[PDB]
Amino acid sequence: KVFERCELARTLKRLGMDGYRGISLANWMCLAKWESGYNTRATNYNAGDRSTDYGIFQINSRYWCNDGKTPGAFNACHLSCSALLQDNIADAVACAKRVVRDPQGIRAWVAWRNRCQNRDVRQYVQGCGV
Repeated sequence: KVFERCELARTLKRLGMDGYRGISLANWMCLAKWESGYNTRATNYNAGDRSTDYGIFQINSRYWCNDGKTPGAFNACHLSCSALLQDNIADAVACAKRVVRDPQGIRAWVAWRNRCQNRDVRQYVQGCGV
């Protein structure tokens, strides 16, 4: 599914993402925007290290989900990477929360540092009623 901006903002809020571990909804929106264009079936194989990024937040298989084909990987979210390719983002949200419980927080995603960190992200949630 390709979410529309405000539709996604409310979906995330409903799933408890607003201010989760101090991360505003606008930040999560900026992440999803740059990671996948709000696309849940988005995928990216990393030929360099044999891992694959999955879903709306482009979560990596080396440490977060199991796809069975990434060498010496871990499954911190205890989910099949397939769960991150669903139209329903509940599982992706649970995993995204798992990611930020670690030291780096929202900084785990380099795209966030590149396109959201120290930026004006107010625009991502404006007019959405969140």
